Amino acid sequence: RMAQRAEGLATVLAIGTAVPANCVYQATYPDYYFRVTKSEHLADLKEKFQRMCDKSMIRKRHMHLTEEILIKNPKICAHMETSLDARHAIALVEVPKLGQGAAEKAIKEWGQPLSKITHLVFCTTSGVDMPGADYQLTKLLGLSPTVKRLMMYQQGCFGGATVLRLAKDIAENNRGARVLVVCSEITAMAFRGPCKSHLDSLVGHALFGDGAAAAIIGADPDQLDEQPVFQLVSASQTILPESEGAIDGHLTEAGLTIHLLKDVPGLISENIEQALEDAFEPLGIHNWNSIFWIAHPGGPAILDRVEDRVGLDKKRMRASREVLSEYGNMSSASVLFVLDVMRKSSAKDGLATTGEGKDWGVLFGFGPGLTVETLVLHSVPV
Amino acid sequence: RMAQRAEGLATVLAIGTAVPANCVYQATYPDYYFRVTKSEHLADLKEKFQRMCDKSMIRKRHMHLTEEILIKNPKICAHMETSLDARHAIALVEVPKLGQGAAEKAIKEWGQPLSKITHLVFCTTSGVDMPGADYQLTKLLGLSPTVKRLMMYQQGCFGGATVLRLAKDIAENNRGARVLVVCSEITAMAFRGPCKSHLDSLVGHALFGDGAAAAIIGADPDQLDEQPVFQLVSASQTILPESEGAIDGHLTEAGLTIHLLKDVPGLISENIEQALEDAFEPLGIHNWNSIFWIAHPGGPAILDRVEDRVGLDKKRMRASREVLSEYGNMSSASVLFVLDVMRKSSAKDGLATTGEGKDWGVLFGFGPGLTVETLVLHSVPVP
Ligand SMILES: CC(C)(COP(=O)(O)OP(=O)(O)OC[C@H]1O[C@@H](n2cnc3c(N)ncnc32)[C@H](O)[C@@H]1OP(=O)(O)O)[C@@H](O)C(=O)NCCC(=O)NCCS
Ligand SMILES: CC(C)(COP(=O)(O)OP(=O)(O)OC[C@H]1O[C@@H](n2cnc3c(N)ncnc32)[C@H](O)[C@@H]1OP(=O)(O)O)[C@@H](O)C(=O)NCCC(=O)NCCS
Ligand SMILES: O=C1C[C@@H](c2ccc(O)c(O)c2)Oc2cc(O)cc(O)c21
Ligand SMILES: O=C1C[C@@H](c2ccc(O)c(O)c2)Oc2cc(O)cc(O)c21
Repeated sequence: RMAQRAEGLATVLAIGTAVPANCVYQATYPDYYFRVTKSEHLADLKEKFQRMCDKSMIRKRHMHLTEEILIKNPKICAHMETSLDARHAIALVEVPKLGQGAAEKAIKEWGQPLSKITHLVFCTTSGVDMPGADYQLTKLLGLSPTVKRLMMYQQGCFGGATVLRLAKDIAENNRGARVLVVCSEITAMAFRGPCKSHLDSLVGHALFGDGAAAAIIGADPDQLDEQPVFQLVSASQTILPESEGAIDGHLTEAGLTIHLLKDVPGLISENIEQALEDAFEPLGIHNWNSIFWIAHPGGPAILDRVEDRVGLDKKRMRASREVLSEYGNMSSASVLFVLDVMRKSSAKDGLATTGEGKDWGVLFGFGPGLTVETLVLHSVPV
Repeated sequence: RMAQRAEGLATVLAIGTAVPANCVYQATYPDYYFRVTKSEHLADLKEKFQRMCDKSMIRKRHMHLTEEILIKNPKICAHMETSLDARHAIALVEVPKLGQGAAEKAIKEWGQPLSKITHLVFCTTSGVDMPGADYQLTKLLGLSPTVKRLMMYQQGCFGGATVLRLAKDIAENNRGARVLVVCSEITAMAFRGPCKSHLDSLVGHALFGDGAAAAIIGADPDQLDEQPVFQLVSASQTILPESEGAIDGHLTEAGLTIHLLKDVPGLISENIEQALEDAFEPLGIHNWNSIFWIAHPGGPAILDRVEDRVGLDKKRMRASREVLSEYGNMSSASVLFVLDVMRKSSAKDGLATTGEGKDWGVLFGFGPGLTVETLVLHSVPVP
């Protein structure tokens, strides 16, 4: 046992990302969306959608779904028609394929042979199948058949935090263990026509985009061969009081359907300081401007209300807001995009650490429950 | 870090199980199945199904699905009609509820307060939802809102092995950590009428039953308060060569569909010796009759072919075959039923350990990939 376990902290050794090539600009999206769903006669609905897109703080999203795919699948353009099989035909292929894109880039940065990967954690909100996307990606990359797999299906936007909590325990309990984590999301599971009865669906079509992110996680990194980017210090999870039904996601005959309440920004902002204190008081840290921030960019209102309630300088949420701006909400993938933006912008602006010159960092995932996942991170020098 | 980690091996401290009260005897099942699915005109198919049930070595299965629910959901009795929403309406409620049945029993055996549960791992092959069955069970039991949850959806028959591998890393890496693992399966997601084009579906309807199992796992058990049942020593996983497509499961508009190939018993039995060697060589163990066996009772053919290829005395597979006989194939839940049957029958037969008087044990999960999961277990003494 004592020799079978690793000594040091789980560490991010590499981060890769990938998006579908197809790029849709938010400025023109209300016109595109109402046109391709043949709903331009719903003028009030379109005006309401225009206001959502205008306040979204999203410049662009990447989307596998094109007009050509939508023309060949009219049932996906309707609001609530039988479409799961046509959606699965796309997503069961594209999720592992996008995850392969991200995984290759993480593996290239890491630079070790594929044989060294002992574990794979695959996380999606975008379809389910047996064998899983974990199997499909093992085959796509040529991992060892003895790779130990965890397939995290139907996770939602805290899935990015969940895979790091998982990778943490695996890497730290297994000497030599190197964990590939991959989060991959394709909105083709959820894309539908607008309807006046489901205004929360409209909000989802303003925010959700496609992407995948991959990291290599290991404890006791090699001095010459491996380059630490972040350390994973602790992982917590909580269900917020009075939050029942705030975020529901159903996999139906009509595909993936979302049920968002307007209260979500309020519920998270009202509970975030208790989450900070439970994570940081044991480390004697109390100044929320003295830590770097990896906040799941769920939407501008979440970031705004957390920033306001906690008292953050605008710089703290910059990396989260860049991911929201450049990619939208990519569910489980987003927080790894934020981590990657933060370490790259920190090096480019010649700061002292991978976390904007600070030592300690917080990573937040938010999703159904309502669930808040809190990870304490530690930066490494540049 | 050296402070936040536990010292000893992840240990099973309690096991509870639960099944739907509705009990379907296999002897009469061909008549029930062909009748409730209004398929009595398919005489050849029914004769083939009669032979499958007769060779199944299953005496009974528990099924949430009753005739009354089938009459109110005709689309589920068809082979391949749009039915996912009706299936989900049953399974998204009954999976957590059956898991709560098993979890309550494990928690009663354990005897510690619910507040001591730090982590929950929920596994199913029976429907998906957000929030998950993990959330629903947290609510049903009244676990702490700070419980750290892993929701293992669409896992298949190796899920029972997977949750123990997960609990092992969590319990050993987190001082004080007590992990509730729950596997819960409801065949309402998969139940359908027979079709001459899908004979593997027929095999499923002969073997799969409903059930849930729960265990409490922790490292460094408390000397006065907690009594170990098994230790989790190692966990391995492999994709068998030349096995692509052997076991597929699709969640469709028509519910969960299975795609089994006849080679499955062959593929597993041909690779099991290498899996035993990879797990036990490092411990210097070579005699497969000197260890206790927790084999996923996927079907009589898998147990028969492994027993023959490995050279096992009939005694080794007794606990696996009892679970098959008394419950059928309960997917991810089955191996925990087998662990529970082994420790209970070992105490009843006044044997020296929880593993039929042996010290070392092997637990196998099998499922899509084709994936074989191999855990080394260690028994504990029995007074
Ligand atoms: C939608 C959003 C991007 C812009 O809205 P905003 O900054 O609050 O500005 P407004 O109040 O002008 O809202 C614009 C429109 O969206 C509507 N809206 C916002 N959230 C909504 C919700 N959950 N359900 C329904 N409508 C909603 C408003 O009613 C308004 O419609 P109207 O102008 O026709 O009355 C912002 O509300 C947001 O960040 N919310 C989503 C956060 C969230 O729930 N994330 C989920 C992660 S799973
Ligand atoms: C189903 C089972 C109980 C039948 O008993 P058996 O000893 O194989 O007996 P038989 O070979 O006579 O099988 C009975 C019938 O089932 C058919 N059958 C068996 N496996 C089949 C499969 N995978 N697909 C289609 N038909 C199958 C046989 O061809 C035969 O049809 P017939 O009687 O008209 O000739 C047995 O095959 C079994 O245990 N299967 C292994 C379990 C499995 O593959 N899945 C595990 C769950 S993941
Ligand atoms: O309902 C959903 C949609 C889902 C999603 C799917 C595919 C994507 O590419 C994507 O960006 C998002 O995201 C969700 C995330 C949640 O936290 C809750 C949900 O209900 C949903
Ligand atoms: O397709 C399936 C069915 C599934 C199952 C669901 C619900 C139950 O109660 C149950 O006992 C089984 O079991 C499977 C197990 C597998 O390993 C693969 C599958 O495709 C399936």
